[PDB]
Amino acid sequence: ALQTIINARLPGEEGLWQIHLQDGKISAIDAQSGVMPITENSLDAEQGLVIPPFVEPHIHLDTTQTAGQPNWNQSGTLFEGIERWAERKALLTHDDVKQRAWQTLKWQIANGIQHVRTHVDVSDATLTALKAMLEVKQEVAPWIDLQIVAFPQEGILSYPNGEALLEEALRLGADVVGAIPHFEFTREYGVESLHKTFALAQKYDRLIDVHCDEIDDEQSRFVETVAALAHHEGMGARVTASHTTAMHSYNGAYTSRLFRLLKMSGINFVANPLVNIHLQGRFDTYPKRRGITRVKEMLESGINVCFGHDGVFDPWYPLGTANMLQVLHMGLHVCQLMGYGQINDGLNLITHHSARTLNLQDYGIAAGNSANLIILPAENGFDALRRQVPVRYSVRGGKVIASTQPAQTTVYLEQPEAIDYKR
Amino acid sequence: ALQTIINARLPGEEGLWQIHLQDGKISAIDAQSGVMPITENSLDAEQGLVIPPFVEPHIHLDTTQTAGQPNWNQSGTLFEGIERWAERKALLTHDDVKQRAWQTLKWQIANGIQHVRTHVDVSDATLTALKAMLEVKQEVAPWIDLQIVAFPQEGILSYPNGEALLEEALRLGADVVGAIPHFEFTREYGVESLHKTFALAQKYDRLIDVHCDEIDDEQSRFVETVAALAHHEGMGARVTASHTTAMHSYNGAYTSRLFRLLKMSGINFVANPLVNIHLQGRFDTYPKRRGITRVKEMLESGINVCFGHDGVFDPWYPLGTANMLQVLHMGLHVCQLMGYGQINDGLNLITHHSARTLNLQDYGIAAGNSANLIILPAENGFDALRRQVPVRYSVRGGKVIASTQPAQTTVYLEQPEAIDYKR
Ligand SMILES: [Fe+3]
Ligand SMILES: [Fe+3]
Ligand SMILES: [Mg+2]
Ligand SMILES: [Mg+2]
Repeated sequence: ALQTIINARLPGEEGLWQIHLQDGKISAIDAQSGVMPITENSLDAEQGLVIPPFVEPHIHLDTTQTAGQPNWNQSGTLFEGIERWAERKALLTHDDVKQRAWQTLKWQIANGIQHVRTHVDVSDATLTALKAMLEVKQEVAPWIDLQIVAFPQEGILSYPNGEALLEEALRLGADVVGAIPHFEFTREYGVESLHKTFALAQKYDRLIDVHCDEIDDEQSRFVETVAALAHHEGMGARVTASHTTAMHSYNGAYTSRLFRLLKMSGINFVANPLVNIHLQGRFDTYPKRRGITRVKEMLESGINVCFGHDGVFDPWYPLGTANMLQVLHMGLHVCQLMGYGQINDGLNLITHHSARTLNLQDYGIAAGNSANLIILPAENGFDALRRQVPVRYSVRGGKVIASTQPAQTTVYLEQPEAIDYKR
Repeated sequence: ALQTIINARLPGEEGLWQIHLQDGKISAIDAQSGVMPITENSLDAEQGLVIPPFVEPHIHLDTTQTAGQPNWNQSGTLFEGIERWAERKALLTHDDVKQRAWQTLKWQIANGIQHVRTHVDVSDATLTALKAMLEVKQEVAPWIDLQIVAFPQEGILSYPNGEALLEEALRLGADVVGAIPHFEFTREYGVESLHKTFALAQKYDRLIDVHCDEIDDEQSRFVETVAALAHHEGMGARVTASHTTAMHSYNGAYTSRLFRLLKMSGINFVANPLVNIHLQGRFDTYPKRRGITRVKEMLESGINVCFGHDGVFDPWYPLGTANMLQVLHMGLHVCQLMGYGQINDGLNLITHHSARTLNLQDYGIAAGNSANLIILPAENGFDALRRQVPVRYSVRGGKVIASTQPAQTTVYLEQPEAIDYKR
């Protein structure tokens, strides 16, 4: 079994490092003064970057892989997506959900993602997708720690037996309580739904992840209730507000007042760049707003924010290969986090910040932690992002669970020349 | 030498096709009723997509590869970019320009780009970068047909001897006359600069490519003069308006009136998604506009529009690997061209539409044309875009000038499994 990871670069650290492994855990981390020779039981990072696993804090594995079945969304609109999904009703079965979820999960494993939080629609009396996902969670456990959010897609108070179904999902094992206040019939139902969500989270000792203010409505401010209730219960770490795209449209004065509460509350924020740029701003003509939450300001204020892919190859987001560096690339551009350091530190948005969002207790390259880490064939975060590098090796429990042999490009000039896109 | 390309898929066509080659040209194109066997002198597209070469209609090879030299742009702003570039003055020499231009050109060759239009700053009495680029043009000719735009970066009327230098650049061989009306001191200088630009283009029989209205100013309407002068001279095909980001902020009534002229004029438009999303909207707080020109509406109106990378690894755009599918990916998202067909037809924005913009006379998979084509290991444009596939083979004059052996990804579950990110 692997005993050491050598010649590793670490974000924010100078030089090369050696990571000693023992019994599936990291036993020690020592600096090197030069390049170490490879040997049996040693995985050579070859001066590449070693980081804890990529994390997917927000994805919908119950709808993934269905784009084009039976028809494609030609307009690319949310409205048509709903219609196209409805046309696939007959195919939505236990086995179908498991098959599609597993397909995307395999892409995630290949992409060095070892932690995934999937929302699952529980506005379904049969709870078909949930029962399927609970089995998938057990099956994929050796490679990915999957969290399931009981997501009341049609509302808690605005859907028949919505609250009862949400609680049933928790009784069946869902890890996180979801909500969607801006989709409830009224602002009052929205606020009330959050009180019910928090009550359930405290009753069952579960995390919370709200689809919060995902709308270009400057009056959608459910985020303040999410943060206030978290602060009141002293449970910020266990709470997440997903999307908050409405924040992109708030006036600056309210946002400034709100930020004090956001920081004090300690709650987490998830932005989903690929989907947000696609679905937001659809009611604008020109100019058209970007519609992503205030990521840059959150980072400047020390508020934990991270990036999710949200949808993969489905009616609402037709693209994706479940690649976090791709999600990061889009987020850095749309959020204008384009300074060298901002780009280089970008990896935090798809690693450490996301681990905090999932309230992970065993994450990071540190002595005592499980030997879960990935190797990127790049010098630093900037380089990894610029070249959209694959994951050379993914290690879990001290064992390699995925590897990618990089593409080899050659140009035939007066003589053949290898091209690696580095200067 | 290669005599045939077999098992090729073609955009907009059903089935597989065989492309016969002779004397460096395409002699015939025949449909296949099934898969053909490989053989000596046959390049197997393996049911991948075959298209004419990718095109880079707008890049600055004189500034490429300088990011971080001597210091990095930490804010990521245009302002700091100017300062960082100024700090590298001592390194700007003939050989330096040639070295950096060639580095990016090699990345472009590796990425199946056989046609490139580079702007070169001619607001320099020594015309250092231009003299260097003219040599590069000759040197890279076997692999890339390079067009040079004499770009008066500091203005024609607003810079000492600006007009004389612009004309000198044409007398030295620049292929295209550039301008930048919104950067001139006054609106009047802006309009006058365009009359001078058109007069020079007609005097020397050159193309025109104006950095046009690249500013979030709803009053920057130099595009109407570019189109009107083109229509008056009956030279629309030879004219291009780059950027036109101001159009993102125009009221709809003026835009509707303007579009009639744009269509009648026949001029070309270049949008630069990666840079536009980064540099535009910088004076907005929240909400923040996207700042890309009206690509979707242009396509719906039959106005030729295409995508350029603009900057690669420089003070103003720190990222990039000169990859057109990456540029396309950003453009489809920001312009909300996310319907299945819109994404699939996206390849036109980086192939045929760009060829028209460069006024290319030998481009396309058609009998009689030079055997210049590339092979993508994908089923169609949608698939190529979604998976960000590399160029498997680039063929020029019937000879392979670049090839990429795809990355190989494996996940180790109960058994090893190859992952290709296809469902
Ligand atoms: Fe979601
Ligand atoms: Fe430019
Ligand atoms: Mg959603
Ligand atoms: Mg520019």
